[PDB]
Amino acid sequence: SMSVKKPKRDDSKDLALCSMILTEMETHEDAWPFLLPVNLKLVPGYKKVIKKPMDFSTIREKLSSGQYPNLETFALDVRLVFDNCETFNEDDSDIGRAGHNMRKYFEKKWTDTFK
Repeated sequence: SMSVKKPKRDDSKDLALCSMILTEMETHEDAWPFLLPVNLKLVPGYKKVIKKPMDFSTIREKLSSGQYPNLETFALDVRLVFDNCETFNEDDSDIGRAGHNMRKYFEKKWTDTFK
């Protein structure tokens, strides 16, 4: 509350560390469905159904330009990529499996770097 604060957690390395995670997600062999925005002219139903499209290149641009206020807003966009994937793709598809794999990969790196 006013003039009452928990001890200050060092957040000075968060930007660098989220960049490193994002690099590791970019270079994963199952990243290909997620590297670029889904083409809303060429994929029927995407535009109407997926209200907030997100992809790794869009996260990279937001990261590089100071549009994440804190590490939690960064994680929310990463998770959004996988939540969108599950909304649109059957579990038993190459893309559906890719999304589950990448979400696992992310959540481990997140826990190991920050928890």
